[PDB]
Amino acid sequence: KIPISLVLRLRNSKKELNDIRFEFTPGRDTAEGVSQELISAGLVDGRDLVIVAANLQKIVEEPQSNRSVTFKLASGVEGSDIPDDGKLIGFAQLSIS
Amino acid sequence: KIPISLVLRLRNSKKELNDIRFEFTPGRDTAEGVSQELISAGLVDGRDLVIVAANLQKIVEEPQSNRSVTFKLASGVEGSDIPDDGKLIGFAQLSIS
Ligand SMILES: [Ca+2]
Ligand SMILES: [Mg+2]
Ligand SMILES: [Mg+2]
Ligand code: NA
Ligand code: NA
Repeated sequence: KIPISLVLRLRNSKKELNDIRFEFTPGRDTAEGVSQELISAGLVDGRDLVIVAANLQKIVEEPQSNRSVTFKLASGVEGSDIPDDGKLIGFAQLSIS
Repeated sequence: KIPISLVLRLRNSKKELNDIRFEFTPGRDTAEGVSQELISAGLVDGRDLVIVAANLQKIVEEPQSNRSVTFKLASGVEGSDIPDDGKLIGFAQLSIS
């Protein structure tokens, strides 16, 4: 169908926050496939494969209704940073562009 | 039991953002009942009961993992306004406090 324009906001190894812009085409892409692409590109931690896919699936099922989600990262449980959803420390935000 | 503490962010007719704070106790409260409380208080449009309750239910199922959601309102927009998810015009934001 028509590609969905997405923004994944999360912090890298330098703890810098970045807007990762990518697209998802229903019927062509899969949530877990796109999540792996992001990991292979070094943009997402591999430990977050399942969680990022799960939340990507939530947004693409009904994108006119569900515009953004903020969710805990598995990789953040294993870091020393104190988790803080409001500043995306140990959490990520996935939104329609 | 320790209630879940939540905040619903809505923009009023003067284009002002308001944060509505409320609580949800699992095993006691229901998503529909707490949503109707917000409506009875005059804080949420009755037209939005179903969508707000549905999103409340989703966030209280795993509140440690799912921290915020931005979703379309059924009460819609009026005047010269067009829906705008970034500005929460015709959309609402529900978060763990
Ligand atoms: Ca927008
Ligand atoms: Mg693609
Ligand atoms: Mg009361
Ligand atoms: Na917090
Ligand atoms: Na206007």
